Amino acid sequence: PKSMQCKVILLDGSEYTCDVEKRSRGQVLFDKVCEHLNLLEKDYFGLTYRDAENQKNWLDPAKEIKKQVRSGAWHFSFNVKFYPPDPAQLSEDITRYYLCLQLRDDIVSGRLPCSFVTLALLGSYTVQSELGDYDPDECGSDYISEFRFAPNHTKELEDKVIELHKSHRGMTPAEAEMHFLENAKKLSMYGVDLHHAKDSEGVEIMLGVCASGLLIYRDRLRINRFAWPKVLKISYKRNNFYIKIRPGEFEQFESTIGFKLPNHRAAKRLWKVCVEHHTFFRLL
Ligand SMILES: COc1ccc2[nH]cc(CN(C)C)c2c1
Repeated sequence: PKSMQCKVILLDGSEYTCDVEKRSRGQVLFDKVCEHLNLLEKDYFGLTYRDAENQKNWLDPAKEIKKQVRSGAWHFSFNVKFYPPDPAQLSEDITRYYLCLQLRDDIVSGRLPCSFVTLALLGSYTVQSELGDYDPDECGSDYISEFRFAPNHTKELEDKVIELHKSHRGMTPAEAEMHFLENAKKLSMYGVDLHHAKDSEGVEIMLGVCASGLLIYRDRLRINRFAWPKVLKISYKRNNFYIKIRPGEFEQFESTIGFKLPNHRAAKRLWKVCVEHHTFFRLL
């Protein structure tokens, strides 16, 4: 029975390797990865892979791995797929830990923009969770040299993490990770999957996919939001993506809003993640 080696980059940066039967559905590999991680609240997570255009794609657990990776390597990353709006309602601390690891990478990568103060706060909770109480003996030295807190480190940022770390004496790891998440969940780009697009007039916009719906960034002034319950149908055609909106109260007709994506693969990818968000957050 012929098996393919799978390599999975975990949220701690380490590499998990296993073999699956070459005709395996994605769920088979996902189940092995979640068991490795001791993760029971699996619904929030998924595996990603890179397509022939080096674009990130979700591995569909209900489809054959070979029909998704196609001619590429069986190389994946383990990621948060659906960011919970209220991480306090997750049943397990370890779920919250993996969500923290993902958000830490969202922050360092610059996908999740964050003020100086919130970068320092988040870093101070991570340090408290992983090292425990601030050692007053270290006083001015760098016991935090290995922690990456931001896309760009400054001495001022390091100083501020240490000042806030001192304030968390007695805080336990699940408590510190919960405070991390209570701050991170409030960030305007928390859990937003961003896609470059153009409106029906050709103006460059971004489409954000999240719990709260489909967001439109036209620039820093004039945003828009389509809450999922309003969205009746999501579709794609060639390089175009469409949402059909419920008729408003007293309105005769539905509305369809069209967007141009960078190519056909990009329209199909946006369609799939929107449909998946719409389902997940309808049920949650
Ligand atoms: C906020 O996420 C959603 C997405 C689609 C939905 N369709 C119906 C609902 C009902 N929900 C408000 C309980 C919904 C929610």
